[PDB]
Amino acid sequence: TRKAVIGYYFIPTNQINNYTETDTSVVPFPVSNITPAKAKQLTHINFSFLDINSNLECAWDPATNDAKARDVVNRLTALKAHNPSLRIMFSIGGWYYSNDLGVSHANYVNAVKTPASRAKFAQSCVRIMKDYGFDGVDIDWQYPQAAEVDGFIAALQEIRTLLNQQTITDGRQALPYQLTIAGAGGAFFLSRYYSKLAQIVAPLDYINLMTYDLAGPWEKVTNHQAALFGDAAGPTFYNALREANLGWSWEELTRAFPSPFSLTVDAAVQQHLMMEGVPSAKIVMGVPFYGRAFKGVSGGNGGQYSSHSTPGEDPYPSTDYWLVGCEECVRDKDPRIASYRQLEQMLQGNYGYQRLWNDKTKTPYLYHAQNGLFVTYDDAESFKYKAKYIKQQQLGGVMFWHLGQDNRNGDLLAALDRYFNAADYDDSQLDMGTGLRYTGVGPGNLPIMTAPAYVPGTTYAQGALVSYQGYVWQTKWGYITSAPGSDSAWLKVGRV
Ligand SMILES: CC(=O)N[C@@H]1[C@@H](O)[C@H](O[C@@H]2O[C@H](CO)[C@@H](O[C@@H]3O[C@H](CO)[C@@H](O[C@@H]4O[C@H](CO)[C@@H](O[C@@H]5O[C@H](CO)[C@@H](O)[C@H](O)[C@H]5NC(C)=O)[C@H](O)[C@H]4NC(C)=O)[C@H](O)[C@H]3NC(C)=O)[C@H](O)[C@H]2NC(C)=O)[C@@H](CO)O[C@H]1O
Repeated sequence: TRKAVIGYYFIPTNQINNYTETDTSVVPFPVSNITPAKAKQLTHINFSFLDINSNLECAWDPATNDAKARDVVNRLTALKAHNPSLRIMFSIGGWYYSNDLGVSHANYVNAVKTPASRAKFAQSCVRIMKDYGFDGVDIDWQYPQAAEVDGFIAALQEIRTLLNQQTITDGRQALPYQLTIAGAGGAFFLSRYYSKLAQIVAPLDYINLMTYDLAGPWEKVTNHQAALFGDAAGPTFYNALREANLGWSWEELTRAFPSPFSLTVDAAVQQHLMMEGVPSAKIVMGVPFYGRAFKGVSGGNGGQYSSHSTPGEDPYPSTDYWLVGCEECVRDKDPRIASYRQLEQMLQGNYGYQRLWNDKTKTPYLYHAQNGLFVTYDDAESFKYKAKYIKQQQLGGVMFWHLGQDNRNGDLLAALDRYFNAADYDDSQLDMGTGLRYTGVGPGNLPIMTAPAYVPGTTYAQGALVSYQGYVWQTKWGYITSAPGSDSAWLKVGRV
């Protein structure tokens, strides 16, 4: 089954409002950049972002010029003419609107509180989708808190129902309306709703893991923002998941959540697979189309794992644009972020950057010896490993933030498409390396194994193995006369 290639596409409100396909100083990446060939490399385009207003319904930003919005959306859905499998989805939320301190945060909390608020919010989603011509809904709330999860779950089940009804009413069985969400890609915030992952994923076609931003100015040691696998020399983190209200036993929590651990794309994907009820096919691995820059680093390991003096304030608080050769950083006023389109130009402008490669994490990085700078980003090369990882783990596909940041020839999107579908590309010999793998194992991804059926009346010694309820169980100590699961002495260690 074809791997999803989900491109979020962000156009700030004032760009909609001054939209033009002829002046990059105003709209850097207009829809015209997406040629028929590019439309064919995508399966989904997630227009970003819509919000949840004070009336607790899905709606465009208050300051949006509706005529221009519809014109831009129409330009996107017109791309469907070149690829019959393409879906233009819209995403609700995003960092700016929904974080704990976001401008619309309370609307998200309220929208999901009661059956009526949920019914009202859900219907507003379907109305917006039909009214503008979208093909599905992506919920990007970062992130409901533990108490808000049950309501959030109910709002998703409500949107699924309305959407499924709409697919029937519109004869869209050839391309059903879809529902997806963007999920945390790191243990830290994933722990808010982790215990109820199965219920959260059930109503979705995909869960887009934001497996990027794993590093940033908020961490004392510079690091790759999307390491595929871990590097023993890099930092490690407390496995917050071991504290989730899972109801598991110490042995289960320990085998499932080693701590500390390496914060990697691999860790997030495995953490999701460990949950019963979360099918690999619904998991989509996000990759970033931009890099993160740190200053005040020390040479030695090319800027990696070093202390730094990068401001963490959001937005950036200064006019000191220290990313050498980064024009894009000046107009957007932040030297800490740079689109891959710009990073590429920085590399060919003799600005003093050296491109390095970490064969453990399988990701590139820039180092500027003269000014002490370090940049972590992804490229066509790191995408090879991630694409193979996706195929190997049988994931749903890849997702990226965001289309508007690729170079003009669209090499990043092209590489992704190439690795999944080009008949002249073969990665059977691509060596995935020795970087650290997340070794956790849980209920949803136990090893297949065999054992003598459990025999009632039998006394089992320590470490004994038996089959029961379609699982293989192992005793934790001796003289076990109880049945598996029917006593704290047995550890479920395998399936079938
Ligand atoms: C005080 C302290 O040190 N606490 C830390 C704690 O901060 C650490 O957790 C990390 O927190 C940071 C925020 O402080 C998290 O950074 C988030 O990460 C989000 C993804 O998980 C990210 O949002 C998504 O990613 C896109 C790219 O960043 C977002 O794009 C942005 O959209 C804006 C409009 O909404 C637009 O204005 C911006 O220009 C745009 N940015 C870019 C690069 O284009 C997108 O909105 C969003 N959705 C999707 C689908 O991609 C946030 O942007 C980002 N915030 C900021 C300000 O950068 C980080 O993820 C947390 N880490 C982890 C592992 O969860 C914590 C652990 O490190 O330690 C504490 O001590």
